Order: sequence, then structure tokens, then C-alpha cells
Amino acid sequence: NAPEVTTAKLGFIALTDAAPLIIAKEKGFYAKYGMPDVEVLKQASWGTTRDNLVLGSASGGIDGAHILTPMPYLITMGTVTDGKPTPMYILARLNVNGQGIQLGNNYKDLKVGTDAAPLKEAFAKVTDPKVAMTFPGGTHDMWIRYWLAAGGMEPGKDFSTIVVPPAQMVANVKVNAMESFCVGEPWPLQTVNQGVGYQALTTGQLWKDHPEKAFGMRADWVDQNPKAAKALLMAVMEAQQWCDQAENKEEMCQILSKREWFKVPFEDIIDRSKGIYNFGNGQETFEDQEIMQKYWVDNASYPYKSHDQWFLTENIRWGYLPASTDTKAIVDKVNREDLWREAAQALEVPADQIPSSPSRGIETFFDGITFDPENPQAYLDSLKI
Repeated sequence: NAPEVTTAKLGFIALTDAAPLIIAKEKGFYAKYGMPDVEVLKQASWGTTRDNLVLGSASGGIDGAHILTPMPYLITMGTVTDGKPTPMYILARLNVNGQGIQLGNNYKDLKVGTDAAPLKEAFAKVTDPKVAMTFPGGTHDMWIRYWLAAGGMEPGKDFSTIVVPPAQMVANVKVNAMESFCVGEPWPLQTVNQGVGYQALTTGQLWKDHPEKAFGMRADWVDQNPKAAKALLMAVMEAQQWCDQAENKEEMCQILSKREWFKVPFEDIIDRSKGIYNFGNGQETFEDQEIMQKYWVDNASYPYKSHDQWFLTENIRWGYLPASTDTKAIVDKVNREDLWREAAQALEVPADQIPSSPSRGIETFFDGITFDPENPQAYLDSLKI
């Protein structure tokens, strides 16, 4: 029926994969579902996003957010809250693919790609080399650590990770605050276009169609306002379908570019949103529509529980979560793929576009290591570092 409330405060970080939440406002999708007063509010960092979610709207914060997939788990459990575990749900996956790992210009001669091994000897020439990611335990932290580890480098020994807000990654590499960094579009392309670094890889090269951002919300708000949560979800799904169309990419990027939103040159956004990749460092530009950010095709929006389980397993890999943590159990509480299916059913979303199972099956990483959701311990046992 009708939403219990007509407003919600949704945070986003200035990244192309926040597009569905922004387009839902700009193209009137929230209003179409009875919530024309939704606020889409830019957050300064993942740390402030976490702060505002712990606060909640009643205390001046936010009700939900475009967010890194591990965050709703770390916030619900409490590890990143300093004594304030706050329950959350994941209502949808906002996107798959589309993040980037960059290197400073000092690494140009090495022409590094998916094989990070050449960085081992190079990092040794640096006193306490840092690599930047976006939030501890978050997606970019997992991607850059996975890439460096496949290349034989160990966090705490060969390099240290540091946190830099996404919109500040380019400014930081300019002042040599780190040797390498991982962040989502549009920042990898802006790095290339400004000539302040080059790109080693786009993340769909590390894990094909990898889960990335989630549409997360405080569980108290969803449990109190189930009809409004369904309305927001349907609005986000329609915005995802809109953003996923080739014919709408130009308009999407013009909207994101505006001072109202990212205040980022259109040129730093459009090419990647079309799968056109210039990694810099003299490397020839190439096109690849399969590794670009996707918001709907290939079941991108469906929040697979097996994907959430991988993030928790990778967090265990690095010690962010206790070993043995019952990952299946917490995913069954936080992941609301059931709400996603109810919303997709209410809309059309053709049957073949609605997954029959919460697992996407075995996942294969670029180094051939595989994750079988039925045995996460075997996955960890297969990793050297």
C-alpha cells in the first residue's frame, strides 16, 4: 500500500555507482512511488557515512546509503562502530564492476597490469610504502589487498594500507601520499586525464561482474516503514534499469557532472560509463562492455547472499572479523534478497531476470583461485598470504 512516510535521507559518496540513487531523484522515480520528499545527500567519506548511519535520521544522520557491501555487516556487527552496533539490511546490489587500481607516475616504467609482482622490488625502494583504499574491510581494501597478495606482497610487511575518502584520492596521489590506490569511477579516469598516475586494471578484470555497492538501510527504519522501504526499492530498481541503458549514458553523466552532484568534468565520467578504457602510460585505449559498471544486466541488482558471504570471508582473511564467524548466519539476517524479489515481482523484471537462488555459484578470480560458497574454509586454505 502507501508508504508510511514520504521522505528518507539517503547518503551517497561522489562515485558513478551512486547513479541509481541520484537518477531516482532527478528522473522522478522516488516520486512515482509516493515518496517525493526523499533527500539524496552527499557524504564526505565512508567514515562519515558510517557516522551518519549510526546516528540515524532522528538524531540528524541518515536512514540508508549507497554503500560498500561489507559496511552494513561491519556496522550491524559493530566492529567499525566503537560500541554502537546498529542493525542494517541490504535491499539491493547497486552495481557490479567498475572500480580501479592506480599507480603513481613513479611506476610508469614497470607498466604494471593485473600481475602486481614487479611492484615487490619497487616498493622496497620506498620507506614504509602506503597503498590507499576507501574504508577498512571495504570493497577497495579487499580488491587492492587481493591484487597485491596475488603478486606476493603482504600487508604489514611489504606495504601498509591507509584510508583516503574517494573524492580525495586524486589530490592525495598528487602529493605522493601513497604509491597505489583503489577507488571507484570517476576517479581512475580522472587520474589518467590529469596525468597524475596510470591505471593498472579496472576491477572487473580481477573478478568478473564482481559485487560492489549495496543499497543499505537501517533495519529499524525498514522494520517500521515496510511500505516506504518497498517504494524506495522499486524506485531504485527502475532507476537502475534506466541507468543501465546505452541510450541513457550521456544524460546520466551530464546529470552526475553537475555542481548539484559530483561537480566533476563530463570527460572524466562518460568514457568509462560506455566501457571505453584509457589506462594512461601510453597504453592503447580499448573498449570492453563486459567489464564496465552494470546496474541491471547480468542480474547486477540482485543481492546474492553468496557475494555477501565472500566479503565476510575476505574480511576474515585479513583479520577484520573473527575466524569461524558464522558468515551464513549473519548474511541471512542482513541480506534482504527476499525484499528484492518482492519488489521485482511487483514491477515486471521478467522471470528470467529474477535469480532462482541466492547463490551465484562458484566465483573465479583472475588468478584462478575459486570461491565455492559451500566451503569458504577451502577458499581460505587455498590462499598463500
